[PDB]
Amino acid sequence: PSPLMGGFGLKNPPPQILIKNTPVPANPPAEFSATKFASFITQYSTGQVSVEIEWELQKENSKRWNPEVQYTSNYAKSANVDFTVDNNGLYTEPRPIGTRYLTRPL
Amino acid sequence: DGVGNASGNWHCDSTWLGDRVITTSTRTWALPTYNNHLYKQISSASTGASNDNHYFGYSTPWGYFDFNRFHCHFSPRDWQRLINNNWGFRPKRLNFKLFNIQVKEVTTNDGVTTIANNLTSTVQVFSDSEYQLPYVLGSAHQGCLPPFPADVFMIPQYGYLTLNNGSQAVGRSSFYCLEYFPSQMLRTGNNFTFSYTFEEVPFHSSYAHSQSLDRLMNPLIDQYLYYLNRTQNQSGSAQNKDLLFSRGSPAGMSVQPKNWLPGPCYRQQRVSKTKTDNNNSNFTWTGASKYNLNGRESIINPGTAMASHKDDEDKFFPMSGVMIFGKESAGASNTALDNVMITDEEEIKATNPVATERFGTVAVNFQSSSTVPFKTDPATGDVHAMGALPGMVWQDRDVYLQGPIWAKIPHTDGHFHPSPLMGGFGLKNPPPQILIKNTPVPANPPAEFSATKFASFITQYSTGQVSVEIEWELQKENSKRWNPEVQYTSNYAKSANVDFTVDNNGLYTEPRPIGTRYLTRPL
Amino acid sequence: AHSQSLDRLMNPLIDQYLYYLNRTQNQSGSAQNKDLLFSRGSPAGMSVQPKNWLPGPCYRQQRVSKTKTDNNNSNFTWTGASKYNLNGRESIINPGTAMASHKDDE
Repeated sequence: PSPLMGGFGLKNPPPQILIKNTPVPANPPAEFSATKFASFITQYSTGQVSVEIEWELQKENSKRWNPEVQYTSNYAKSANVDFTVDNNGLYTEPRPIGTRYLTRPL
Repeated sequence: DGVGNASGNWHCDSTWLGDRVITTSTRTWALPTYNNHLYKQISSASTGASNDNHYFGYSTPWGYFDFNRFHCHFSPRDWQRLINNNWGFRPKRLNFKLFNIQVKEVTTNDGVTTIANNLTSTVQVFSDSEYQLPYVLGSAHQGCLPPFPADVFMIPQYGYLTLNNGSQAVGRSSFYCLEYFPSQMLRTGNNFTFSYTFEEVPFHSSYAHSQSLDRLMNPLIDQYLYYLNRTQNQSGSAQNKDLLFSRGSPAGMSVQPKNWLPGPCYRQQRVSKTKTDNNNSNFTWTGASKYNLNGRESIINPGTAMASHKDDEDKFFPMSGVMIFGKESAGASNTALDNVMITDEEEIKATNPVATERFGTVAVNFQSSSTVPFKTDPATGDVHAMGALPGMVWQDRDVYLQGPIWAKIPHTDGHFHPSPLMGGFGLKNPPPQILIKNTPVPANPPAEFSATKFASFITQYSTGQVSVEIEWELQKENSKRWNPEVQYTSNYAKSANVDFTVDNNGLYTEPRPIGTRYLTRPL
Repeated sequence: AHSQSLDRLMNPLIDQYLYYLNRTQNQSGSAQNKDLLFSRGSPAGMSVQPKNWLPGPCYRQQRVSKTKTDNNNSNFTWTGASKYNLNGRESIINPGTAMASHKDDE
């Protein structure tokens, strides 16, 4: 049961955190009406969210002699730096980065 | 506890223990200002009603909290879980909480409306724990917590009726100022709590009977009791009288001596759900069972707990003997049979008379032979209203997910079997009324003093959250029945919508009324 | 005494959620066709609202006027009276069930 998109398949994954604004009704009528409220005060909310994950690592223990393939930035004069913002303030990721760079015997 | 600190959380849940179920419901309410903070005297004098519809009473500026329907507490799934598995149930205790109060000021200028927060305004809340006020709960009124937890509801206005002589009052007509009570004043950081314990009420019966009352005998063994079978000769060649006695046998079960009687009856008029078979007249008032009280008539509606119809007669219902719930998109007046849901009391045919038929026949004369050469044939008459006789047994009306839970038993000298006729639990001390109103905030007073009472107020309403938690005691089935029971089930079929859900417009609907009597037990 | 009547125990401002059969004929009146029209329990018609309780038991008595001219010209204190049969001999109820002596203005 490993997900086909990649990642960790969990029987009990991190649960969903669900959030909503509590409805605030607008001015009710002077006389009672059993029809459910449809007029609400229009509002939104803003805030800060923090997520902290501890990850366990499994270190390489290789006896390989020659140097390994590593993920590296390209050294060259470029109009922009990779994984940065442009002059308009837009953060971009130039390429997808995988994980499989170190090697081990089969 | 402050402006920026919430005074409560959303508690909407249902916990099933072994013999208890605890249902919690939170809803969002809006309370307006009623009557411009005035107490008003209301009557029928301007209405010009009939003598039967005359009334006198008072309208208060207060609203009240109502959670006297079963769907305020049970989801349809929880109701199905209860009724498919329990032989009975009753309420044990409740907690009421009022929290997250927000008072809003409203100003309309040039047609545009501004709403602001009024951080220093209060709502007055009190519980009428000593039952010193007229109890208007238990009359099946609108304004309860909505069945769907996402719905926001308006709080209904409080008003009562007092003794009236037509549209006029009498000396013993009472007036109640609700400001003459101790109230808790709540600003936006305050909350209100209240606990209540139910009295020991009998379990409501979530079962039908597997036996009928006239079928309680062994069908294989005869009786040792005899009955008069013939008063004429059986041969028939002559037509002579006789006194022939037979033994109670399984061949004739209708004539066997028995130990008990069916419950009391008060006959209703029979109306067909197919309109072509009904008489071409109105007769909803002229042909209806009604009672006389102080000179004005009142429809029984629904009165004695009786079977709606016989076997193979589902097309008929008593004219005012059934609880009728309206579907959404049902008008207030003269709506259609398609827009209403008529309940059925088919499960209590085992012990209760059918609502549209007589209790039975009774002898009305003395039979005699010619001599006094005036022979008197025996004569019977139909018994249409039968009061309680010793040996009578009956079942009460069923409760429904959309129906009332309890009713206050009137404080009278006598009452017979004080179970409410709409169904539910009759309580001498029911859950008290929680009454709430916005404290009036006067507008700008004049520079010079005036003793005339204030009439200019700052227009405002309030909103908040209300939580009700009820613990219910369950009475589990202990059946030894072999074959499977009848259960309430969802229909498995491709349908445009799912039952007891919202539609594409967001409107929660309940397709049908659900009773309780699905499991069975022997009579 | 009671400050409320048994048929007047409702809130006079709020409607009911219970319906009753109001008409079995068409309301328009241009035709005289049958129908099944249901109305909601409302403060306008309080006599037809579903209710929870019933008035006490009754055993009707004969009505005598304190003004003797309005009474029938006969004795009828024994022939027209509510009485019960016990072992073949009749006994006047007197006073029997606890009921109101008269109506309003009577």
